[PDB]
Amino acid sequence: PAWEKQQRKTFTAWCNSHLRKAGTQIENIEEDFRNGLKLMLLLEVISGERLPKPDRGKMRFHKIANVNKALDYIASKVVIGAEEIVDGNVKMTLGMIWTIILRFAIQDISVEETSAKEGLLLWCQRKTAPYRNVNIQNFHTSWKDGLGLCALIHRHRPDLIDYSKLNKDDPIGNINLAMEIAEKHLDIPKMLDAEDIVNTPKPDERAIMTYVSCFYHAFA
Repeated sequence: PAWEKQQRKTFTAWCNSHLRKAGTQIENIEEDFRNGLKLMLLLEVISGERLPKPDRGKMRFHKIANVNKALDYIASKVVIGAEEIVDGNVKMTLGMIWTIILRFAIQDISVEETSAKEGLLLWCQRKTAPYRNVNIQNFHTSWKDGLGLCALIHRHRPDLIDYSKLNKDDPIGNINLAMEIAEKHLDIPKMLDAEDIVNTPKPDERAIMTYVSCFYHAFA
């Protein structure tokens, strides 16, 4: 049930990490993409392609037309109705944004003949190989104690963190410490809530994949 809250936080932070490059931000993902304008902008920033010109009209049919420019573009890149987005359907909006994250942050990742989600997982497993207290098997329970994230940072930037000093006792601090370092030194905004991750039996993998993908791109 806490999945919506986790996706809202993380997907909003991810969107904002890109929209800032176009001079704007969103705040409330359940309403701020209704008119399609910032959704089109997001797609342009992350794809590097131009979309058709937006319609700044205020009525429903103007919004449908903008949202279609976005959905039709997405459909051209990936192997839902505009009304769902224009009507502020929360589940469908989060689903649409996951589609975008998966396509533009994750799909093109390729490591050892392994692509997309599976490729990002293999990369994480390769980079955390040296750490005996880490066992990445998935994008949920494997990341709960914060050591995985800390290890990703240490593997590339041992100047930024003393990994030996860490252990499983303080998962909340482990997660926050990684996020603080990433924000301060890797230009990666904080996209998770440490409390939610630790206190949920199975954290939301879409949220975790989103954040972890930012580390992949920072270090590539």
